[PDB]
Formats: sequence, C-alpha cells, structure tokens
Amino acid sequence: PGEPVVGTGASLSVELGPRLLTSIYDGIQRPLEVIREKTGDFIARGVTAPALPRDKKWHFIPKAKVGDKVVGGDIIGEVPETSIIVHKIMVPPGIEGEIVEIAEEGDYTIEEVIAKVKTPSGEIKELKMYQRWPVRVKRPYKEKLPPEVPLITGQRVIDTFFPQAKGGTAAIPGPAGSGKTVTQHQLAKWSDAQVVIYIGCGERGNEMTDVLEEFPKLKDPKTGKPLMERTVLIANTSNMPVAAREASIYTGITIAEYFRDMGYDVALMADSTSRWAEALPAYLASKLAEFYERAGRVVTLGSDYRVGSVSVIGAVSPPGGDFSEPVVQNTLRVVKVFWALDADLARRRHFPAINWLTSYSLYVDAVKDWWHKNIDPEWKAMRDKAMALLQKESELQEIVRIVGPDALPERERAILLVARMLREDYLQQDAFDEVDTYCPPEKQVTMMRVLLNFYDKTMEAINRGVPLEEIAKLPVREEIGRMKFERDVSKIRSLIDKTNEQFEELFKKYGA
Repeated sequence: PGEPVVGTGASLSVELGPRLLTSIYDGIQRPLEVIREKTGDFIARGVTAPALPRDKKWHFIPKAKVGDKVVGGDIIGEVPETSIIVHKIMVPPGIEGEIVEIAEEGDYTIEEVIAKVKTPSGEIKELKMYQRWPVRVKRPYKEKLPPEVPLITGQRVIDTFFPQAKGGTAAIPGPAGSGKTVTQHQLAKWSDAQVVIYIGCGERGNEMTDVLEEFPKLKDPKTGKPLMERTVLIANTSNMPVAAREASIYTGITIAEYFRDMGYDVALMADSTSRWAEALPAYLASKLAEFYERAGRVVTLGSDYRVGSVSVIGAVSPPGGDFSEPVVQNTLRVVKVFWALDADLARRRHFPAINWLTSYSLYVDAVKDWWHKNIDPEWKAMRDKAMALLQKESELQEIVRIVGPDALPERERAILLVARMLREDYLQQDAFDEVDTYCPPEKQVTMMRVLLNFYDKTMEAINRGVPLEEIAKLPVREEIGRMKFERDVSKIRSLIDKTNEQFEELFKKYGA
C-alpha cells in the first residue's frame, strides 16, 4: 500500500502465496520490467501492479477443522501449485487461537477468506491463501539447528571435499563464464532442495534475454518437468533503480524463508555481483552480514515438529575483473564454504574448474556423521586421505618444476600416478554426460574406495619390488578412469576385487 510511519519507511513487504512459483520479479516483487523507489533509513516509495494474480482459481484442500487449536506456521490447507510443488497454507506468524471457520475443498481466488481464527482475546482473524511479511524482518522460527545434514549437489569435488550443509552459506569466487554458469546450473537443478530462489541476471547484457527465452525450456532432471515450476526469479538490471536492487536480496530471502517454513529445503542462489547497487566498505560489510545471517536450517513455527532450510549460494565475480576486494574479500570472510573457480584449471581442461587447494569448507566435521551413518562409515577418513595425496602431489609438482622428474623414487612417482587418477577419475566430472551429470552419494564413496584401494595396492606393490611401470599399465587402471560413466554402482564396486586380482598376478610374476 502507501502508508507512512516512523522508523523504517513504507513497510516494504512481499505477498506470500500460490503462483509465486514460475514468477519473475524485480527487487521489490513487481512482475513487470523496470522498477521505481527511494531506499533510505527513513522510507521508500512505490506503486504498480500485483505480485500474485487475483484472477486465478486455486484448488484448496483443508487440513484442519472447526475446533482445532492453531499457532503461527500451522498448516491449515494444501494447494497443488505447480505439477512439482504443493503449496502449504499456513497461519501467519503472530496468530493463534481456535479455528471457528474453514473453507471446504473447492476452487478459490487468493483474496477469498479460507478460514477464520478466534484469538484468546476473542478477536476474529480472517486468513487467506496468501499472507504478507516485511522483507527486512526475518521470518520467525522455533530454533536454528546446528549445521548437520549436507546439501547433496551430486558434484564430487563439492560433496566430498568442500561440502555445503543444508542451511549453510557458500560463495563461488572466480572468473564469470561457461564454467561458473554450468556449475550454477548443475547446483540449481541437482541439489536436494525442492525450491530454488534465484537472484540475478543483469550481469551480461544479453542475459535478461536468454532468461526470458531459455529458462522456460529448462527441465527439472528430477521430474522431467519444467524447472521453472520449483523456481522464483528476482532480476537486478542496469536500468532498474539503485534502491530496489538493494532490497532484492531481502525480497529473495523472505520468499525462501517462506518456503522453508512449510518444511521445504530451499536454495537461494545469487548471481548479481555487478548490478548490486549503492546509494551512499562498512555499509557493504553490514548488508552482506544481515543477509547471510538469515541462512539456516530451522525447526519451523507450527504445532507439529517440522524442519526447513534456506541454503545460500552466492556467485561472486569481480566487478571490473578485479581479483582484489571489497565485494570478494568480505564475502569469503562471511561464508563457510567457497568453491574457487580457476581459469588455469579451465585451460588445463580440468572441469569443473574448482581449485581444490584454495577452496575450503568449514562444514566437513558438521556433515561427516550423516555420511558415516547413512552412506559409508569411512567417508571422512577417505576424503582426508585423498586430500593429503593432493596436498602431497602439489608439493612434489613444485619441487619437480625446480629440479626435474628424473631422480624421483618409485614411492614418489606412485604418489603422482595416484594423485593424477584422483584428479582425472574423481575430481573431474562431466556435467554434459547423461550419467556423470549427477553422482549419487553411494557412487561417490564407492568410486573413492576403488581409488584409495588402488593407491594402497600400489604402495604395497612398490614395497614388494614391483616396478611402477607395470602398475601404470594394469588393465584395471583404465576401467577406473571410466567409473564415472557407469550408472550401476555394483559394477563399480567390483573393481575393488578386480584390482586385488590383477595386483596378485603382478605378485606371481615378480615372485614379489
């Protein structure tokens, strides 16, 4: 509306209800292009359009009845919104009491009052299929849970060495381009979040166009349905007001929090480094912080025990291609994970071009018990071992650069052989391949066991006089290089026995 009050200005809010999905907005949730506003401490002014259509009929299913006691977050109905997502109709935060009136199953437009609640006062509150929330106010919840369950991306280098927790905070520094774009796209479509809130575009120039024309064609690989049906986009464009681009990340995170309150895992993804806007280094630092602080996995409001999360992934691309700060350095300081895309790795044709020495995740210990309990009790021991091999490989390659390869002992040559297999057979991954576009957790640990078992057999064999050239030509080495294209994890698993057997024949052949 247009009401003015002391403190934060015209309370800038979003409409939360059905039809949000598949929608594209600007920084303050207008369907249109353009935008208009004056961001300050004091206030902000804006008029035009409706965020949610009032014309569309929604199929309402009641999930409560007259006489039920309710609190904020209680689910009182369901609406099938898209062919992917069921919209859960919740009591707005701050409302409690008895349901004295609830709609029957029928078709309704969003201004229709689908229930009434009598509060303890006796005051009668009318509930609709949508609700409103100030974007600068974090939606409430019962409890923020410590990081614990991984957001599974299906990308080996991430899930294994640099994991993201559901509710966690990630950034992707490094050069913009196909690399970043492909990784962004793999994350959005493969991560086990049900809903994606995507902020950006505006970064390229032809980008708004490609979004307008290609994004409706993209499929959700999980369902074969349009990805648009689990997505909401917020566009920050060069023509749009400074004020609104400022606000877009609050709009974004409020909409994400609303889907978490229903019990979904949501991924909030940002790719709007350049277009982010400033009216008037501590200003940037505080705004980054207030945003990232809102990520989290929570026990939601409601009378049933229920958990949802917002995981934040922010692409950070230097404004003028400038390696240095500020945007880059503060954001890396706030997030708990980053995936450093690296142009030299791209030129070595190592894809995805995630530098496994400069990336880091502070969630390894937080997610390990989940991996241990659900997938493989050796997950953490194996990641640590593979990383130590990579760390060793890097020190050796530096030494070798200076003194040459000709006086390397067999043990050191073997380390290099196996590190190379780790980099090519495991870290490298093919987003374009119909099998290797996603790697299930059970496949990740099984490929890793195959590789680490090969390493152990390699060092045992070195130890017993087998020459390294023989290990390098072992037929099984080359099936290991193809494990990633195999859909059937038991065929991958059998490489362990196959490896043991070929090494045995090498032992018989040397009397070793």
